[PDB]
Amino acid sequence: VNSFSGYLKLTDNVYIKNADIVEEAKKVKPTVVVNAANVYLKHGGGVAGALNKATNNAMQVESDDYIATNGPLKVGGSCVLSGHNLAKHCLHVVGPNVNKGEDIQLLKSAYENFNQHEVLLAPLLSAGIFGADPIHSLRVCVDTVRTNVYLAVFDKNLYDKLVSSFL
Ligand SMILES: CC[C@@H](Nc1ncnc2[nH]c3cc(F)ccc3c12)c1nccs1
Repeated sequence: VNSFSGYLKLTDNVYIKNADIVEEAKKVKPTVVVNAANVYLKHGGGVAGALNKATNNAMQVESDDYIATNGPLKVGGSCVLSGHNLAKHCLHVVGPNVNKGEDIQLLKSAYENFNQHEVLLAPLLSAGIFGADPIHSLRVCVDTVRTNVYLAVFDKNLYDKLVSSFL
């Protein structure tokens, strides 16, 4: 039993809700919140900009030190950093950005990072400003993640479309 509330169950391990991931993280304080990161950990907009703003820019400060030490992530890769006031940990995961021409096949590799964590609060990878089809992202999530994932979808209209079209 966990503290996530109001989710629709899609499969044995995947759950979904129309919610603002920032507000959801502040309420649940999950062990792991997933950020929709880029390779530079520049949290300017989308989910990343919102999560970073909620940390009063502490996420960005920590991220800049991480990059200065380690260099950029790979597309499809991840790193574990602090969750600040939102979660114990933040798993920064880089899905391919279609608006940069990146290979959508890397979306499966991106979701594989979730399997290293027993329970996660997450957005749909490569959705929103990353330009992929969210219906496809949900399909890849369900077919790749085996651990327990609670998906927050900000847009109510999109949430209803994801549920109604789910196979
Ligand atoms: C992963 C893509 C998804 N983004 C989000 N998902 C869950 N929670 C979110 N909170 C936010 C707060 C913000 F300021 C900006 C963006 C988001 C956001 C979207 N898919 C379609 C349209 S936006």
